[PDB]
Amino acid sequence: GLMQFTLPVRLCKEIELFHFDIGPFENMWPGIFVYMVHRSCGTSCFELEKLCRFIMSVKKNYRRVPYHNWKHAVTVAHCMYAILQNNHTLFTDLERKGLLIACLCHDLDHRGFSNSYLQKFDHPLAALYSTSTMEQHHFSQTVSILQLEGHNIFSTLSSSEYEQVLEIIRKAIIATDLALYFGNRKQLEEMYQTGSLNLNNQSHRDRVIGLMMTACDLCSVTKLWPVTKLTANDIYAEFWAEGDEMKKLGIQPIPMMDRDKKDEVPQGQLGFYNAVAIPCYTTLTQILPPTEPLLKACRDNLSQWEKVIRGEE
Ligand SMILES: CC(C)(O)CNC(=O)c1ccncc1NC(=O)c1nc(C2CC2)ccc1Nc1cncnc1
Ligand SMILES: [Mg+2]
Ligand SMILES: [Zn+2]
Repeated sequence: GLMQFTLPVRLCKEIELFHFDIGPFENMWPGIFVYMVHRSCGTSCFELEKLCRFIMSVKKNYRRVPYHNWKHAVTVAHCMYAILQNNHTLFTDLERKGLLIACLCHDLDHRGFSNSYLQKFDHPLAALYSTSTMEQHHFSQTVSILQLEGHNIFSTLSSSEYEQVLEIIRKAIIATDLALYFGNRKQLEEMYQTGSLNLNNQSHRDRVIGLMMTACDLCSVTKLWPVTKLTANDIYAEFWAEGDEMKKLGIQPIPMMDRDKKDEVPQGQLGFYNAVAIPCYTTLTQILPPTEPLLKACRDNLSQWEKVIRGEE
């Protein structure tokens, strides 16, 4: 109980910043995660023995894909930490526990292929889950690992708190389906601009947690340029493999996913920053003002891609 996790000084300072990069040392990530739970939630939230075996079983069920991997899970969880640490008073005790675990688990057992390709491939998971195919699967893996012996990190919760948190996690994980993001933001946009946003209305919280989950999931666009630049290489590696698999089904893939169309990437990034990222982090800064850095970082990276197009790199 009186065992605290501590980090080297540079990490200890930088980890409180939105643009922290978790680093290339795999074996440091679990201690980084547990140090954030401890500071975001409390030392007493989770039995440390049960928490560690949950973290290690989650790590095990992430695959060796270029992007949707163990480092993405921990990277996204840290972005949720930064948001919770800069909005101290706005969240209950169950939301702080549920959301840090939701993010670590959000891409559990990703194969490196979108819901589109599962549907076109006719993968069994597309028969079982007709919308948010991957995302409902991710939740199912999270509940599986929660029910392995020695893995029930929530064992001290009541029947009803247990059900409240798994419900937080389910909605939290479903929201990471970007197809749901566009509508969800446009409803928060309106609500905020008519001034009907009510953080005591449970259906309004759900929407806001949803807008956070999108923000945290895309947070590699909100890092320093050399980190965002090199993370783009990893995300496109996945897109291009899926493009190749699309061609194998006899379907010309969209340009994003065609590796013969890498010339279009800088322009493709612009549309993404304009169509998705800048709006996500705009509406989040309107709802949670202390999250403004994520917008600024996003804007800086948009400006770096314009400099790639203008042949300045
Ligand atoms: C609506 C639609 C087509 O589904 C969304 N459209 C695109 O995703 C889209 C379109 C064109 N070109 C790239 C696209 N997508 C991305 O670039 C991207 N996507 C994701 C999540 C799967 C989505 C996360 C990060 C991303 N970029 C990035 C990541 N890390 C560092 N730098 C940049
Ligand atoms: Mg996902
Ligand atoms: Zn993700």
